[PDB]
Amino acid sequence: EDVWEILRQAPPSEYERIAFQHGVTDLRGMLKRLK
Repeated sequence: EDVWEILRQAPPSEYERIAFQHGVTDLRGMLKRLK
């Protein structure tokens, strides 16, 4: 349900669409936590 959780299975093109939906602006930091 979270951005980190969704990013795992979500396409890279929708990483902004998921992040912004949850009010996450630091996608890069989220993707550092992803990998």
